[PDB]
Parts: sequence; C-alpha cells; structure tokens
Amino acid sequence: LVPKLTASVTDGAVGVTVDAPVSVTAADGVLAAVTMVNDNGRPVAGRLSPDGLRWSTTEQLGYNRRYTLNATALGLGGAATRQLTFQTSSPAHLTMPYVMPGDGEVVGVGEPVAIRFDENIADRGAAEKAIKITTNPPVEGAFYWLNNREVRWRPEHFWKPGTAVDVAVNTYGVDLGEGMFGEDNVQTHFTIGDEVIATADDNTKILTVRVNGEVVKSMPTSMGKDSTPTANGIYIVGSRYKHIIMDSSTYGVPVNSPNGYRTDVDWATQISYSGVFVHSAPWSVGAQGHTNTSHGCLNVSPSNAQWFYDHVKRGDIVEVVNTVGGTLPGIDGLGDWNIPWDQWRAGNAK
Ligand SMILES: *C(=O)[C@@H]([C@@H]1N=C(C(=O)O)[C@H](Sc2c[nH]c3ccccc23)[C@@H]1C)[C@H](C)O
Repeated sequence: LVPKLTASVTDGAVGVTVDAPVSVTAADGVLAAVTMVNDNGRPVAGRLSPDGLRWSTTEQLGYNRRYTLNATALGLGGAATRQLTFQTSSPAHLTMPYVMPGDGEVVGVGEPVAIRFDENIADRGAAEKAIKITTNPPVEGAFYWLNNREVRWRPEHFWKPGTAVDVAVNTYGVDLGEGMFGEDNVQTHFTIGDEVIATADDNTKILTVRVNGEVVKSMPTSMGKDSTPTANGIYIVGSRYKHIIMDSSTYGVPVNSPNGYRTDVDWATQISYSGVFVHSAPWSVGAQGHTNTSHGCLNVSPSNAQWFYDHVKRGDIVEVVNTVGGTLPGIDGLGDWNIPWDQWRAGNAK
C-alpha cells in the first residue's frame, strides 16, 4: 500500500480562515518532511507528532497570505508527495476587542463580563459564538449588546461569591461581518468577592452599606434635587478616584449651559456612565440625611466618601429606591441589572 497524504486545506482554496492551524496527516506511512512557506519564501513554524502521523503549524497564520505546503509520506509500500497552495482570508477591516474586568482581578457580585470592540460589529452572532465564557461553579448567563461595539455577559442573579470567571475572546481569523475580522485573541480571568450592596432610600436619605447581608455603614446622603433627581434602580460600581475634575460635557451637557458644571471633587466612586457618583460633598453636609441638593450624585461626608472609596470595589452594587426620578436605563453602561432577565436572556444579536 502506497502512503496517503491528507491536508486540512485544499490546493485550490481561497478565503482559508486563520482561526485554526493547518495540518497534514499520513496514512499507510509516516510524514518524512513537511514545510509551509508564505509568499516571499519564509517557512512557517510547525511540529510533527512523535509517531510521525500528523504535522501542524504552531504559530499564528497571517491574513492576506499565499501559503505553499509541501509534504512527503514514506511507508513500506512506497512514497507519496503533494504540493498545495492556498490563500487566507483578506479582511476589509480589523477590529480589536477589549475586555473588562482586568485579568486576575477580584470584583463585586454585580460585575458583568464586558467585551468592547473598537469597531462596529455587523455580525453580532459571530462575535458571540467566538467568545467562550467559563464559570465555576457553573451558572447560566447570556450575551446582551449595549451598543454596536460593546457586548455584556451576565447571570440572571448577582454572582455567588467565590465564583471563578474565565473569558476567552477568540476572534482572530473570525469574520465579524462585512469583511471585518478580529485583529487578535484576548483572554481574561477574574473572581467574584464579597457581596457588597449599598442601598440609598430617598425616604430616609441614608446610604446603607451591607456586606454579606450585615450592615457595616450608614451614611447620611443628599441625592438629586427634584429638578435633577437620582434615578431609581440597580447601579454597578465602576472606577474610583481619590480626586477627579467633574466635567459635564463628558456626559453630554455643555459646561456653561443651564445644568452644566465643572467641579473638582474628592473620593469619587462612579456608579453610572451618565455620571452618577458617590463622592465627598463638604458643602452639603448639613443637607445630607435631610434634603436632596445634588445634580443626581449621592453626596456624602468627606469621611464617608473616603470610606466608600476604601471599602467598595468595582462590581459592587448600589441600589437607589423611592426617588422622584425614573429607573436607570438598562443600557447606561453600569445599569445592566435593570433589564429584566427574560429580555436579557433573549439577547439582541439580530
Ligand atoms: C452629581 O450630582 C454631579 C456632581 N455632583 C455635584 C454636587 O454637589 O451635586 C456637582 S454640582 C454642584 C451643585 N452644587 C455645588 C456647589 C459647590 C460645588 C459643586 C456643586 C457635580 C455636578 C455629577 C458628577 O455630574
């Protein structure tokens, strides 16, 4: 019997995707030599199996390449040689994904998986299928898009403390629609820490911090005045700042417009993309616990703001109740939990 050569690609092929390695296998014989070179002649890194039956590329294959594969199989029954030339995907565009939270970070029970592309994604389903989420203990979750570039993944309920979460965004070589391909793969891993939920009740004007169910802090607060109220609902804690200049035009509002502003504040914890913060407000300490005076922020004392900075982490939860405002938008950026599970689970890939 003459040896048989079988490659993972065909000699005519074009649009060969680079999301997977190229391989060659021998039957009724072993692989004596396999080389693969690109256009100019540079050989691709590859390794042969110990039993000599299978060879495969070991480095990343490039977009817009013309590769030529040469293989020889030897067996008792004789020899066989093949030569194959193929062309890989040529993207009209590349997009790079960015993942949050950071690798190795410990976050609160409200932290969603966040994958943000630097380009609009024409084929949302293709992107979702390219993203592998591992959870331990395993929990059901689903993808939901906040906009054309950023997709979120979360369970039905807040994470259980101690849960490991692994995120592999494998979009290299993947057609993301309209000739858009992934620029590279990214992978992050994070862990869920203590359950921290802080509740702001407009009926008491108190911000109560509960850690695993126990009250550890009760902060008098001043929230949004009736003119610019604080929206009710569930807020996810984002970034924290020892100090930050608060610019209204960052959130749409022109600085010298009626409800515009530019002020420098201390100990600020962001809880919405729309610009709601927990922060130090020495000017309204008399009002805190009594009357709402803010532009929507949860004003607290300088001491309590620093405490919040020190003790609350990314992914922890702030819940606002009983204000004269509406409900925080589900697609705010930190308002994901306000979307009903039935709607989130359904997703919006189409
Ligand atoms: C949140 O409300 C808002 C942020 N929080 C501030 C506040 O104190 O309400 C400022 S605006 C302000 C209103 N009265 C003041 C007196 C002295 C100094 C500043 C202010 C600022 C708008 C978010 C972050 O935009």
